[PDB]
Amino acid sequence: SRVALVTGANRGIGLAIARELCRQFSGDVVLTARDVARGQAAVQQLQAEGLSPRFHQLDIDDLQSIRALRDFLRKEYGGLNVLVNNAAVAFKSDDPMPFDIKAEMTLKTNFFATRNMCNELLPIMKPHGRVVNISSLQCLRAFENCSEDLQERFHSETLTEGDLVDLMKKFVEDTKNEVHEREGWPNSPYGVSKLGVTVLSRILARRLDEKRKADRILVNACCPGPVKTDMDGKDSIRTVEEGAETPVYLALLPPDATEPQGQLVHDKVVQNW
Ligand SMILES: NC(=O)c1ccc[n+]([C@@H]2O[C@H](COP(=O)([O-])OP(=O)(O)OC[C@H]3O[C@@H](n4cnc5c(N)ncnc54)[C@H](OP(=O)(O)O)[C@@H]3O)[C@@H](O)[C@H]2O)c1
Repeated sequence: SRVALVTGANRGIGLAIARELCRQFSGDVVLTARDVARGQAAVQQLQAEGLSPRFHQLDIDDLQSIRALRDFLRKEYGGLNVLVNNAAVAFKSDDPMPFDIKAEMTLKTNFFATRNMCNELLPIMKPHGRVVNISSLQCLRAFENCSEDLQERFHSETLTEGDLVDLMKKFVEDTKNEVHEREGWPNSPYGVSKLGVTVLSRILARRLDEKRKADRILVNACCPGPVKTDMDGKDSIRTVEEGAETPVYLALLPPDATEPQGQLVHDKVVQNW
């Protein structure tokens, strides 16, 4: 009857979150991935541990994919109890691309797709459900690197979803027109995308409080914390599993909790910016 779901869950922190929900969540866990071969291999890996996740395909950049997942969840469970929006991209210099494309493709997944996930799936969230949007502490650095005018816009409690969408869209356009510095933006498309995820989280919490406060749904943004690099350049496995701690905490907040709501959370603590 109850069901939790994780996006981008075939490797990294998303896989660690899917594992921990299998251990800690009272209900089914749906591991999702855009690459079905990768997703099913991850499911088999957790099965080899003795766990029982379910699989569903999900590419958050594909609206038909989001809606197929939505339909599956309504049919099988009558909705959703826990949503962890973990899927993200960050393009390094080994993936050479012009800056305006880097900006466009980073915001496409991290912000616009995450937003589409929230809008398609929030209506099917059950009472006392939780939404966890994986952001990054880089979003703070990005905020600090905005002009004062932009900071005031992102910081304001009255900012609407539409205002936010338009600002994110503006970043991308400004990069296409080669004016993003003049316009007060920082240089990190990843940081800007995560700022968007953070602010979207505040907005979705206001919206839930407005339209359905008695459902007691909690939406928070989450920084899984600095991860540490190993000798071979990879994220060390322990710190990757440690990275699941705050997301899982936020996913499993007891039914009576009224806080954190719409907050940015790192190591179980609210980040004030
Ligand atoms: N690791 C860190 O140092 C760190 C620190 C702070 C915050 N974070 C955040 O924590 C989250 C997980 O990070 P990670 O380091 O574990 O990431 P990762 O190892 O790079 O894996 C990202 C996951 O997201 C998936 N993904 C990318 N685009 C997708 C799409 N369009 N649809 C569905 N899935 C998609 C990937 O699928 P494929 O395998 O098919 O690529 C993969 O499963 C991210 O939100 C990241 O921004 C990470």
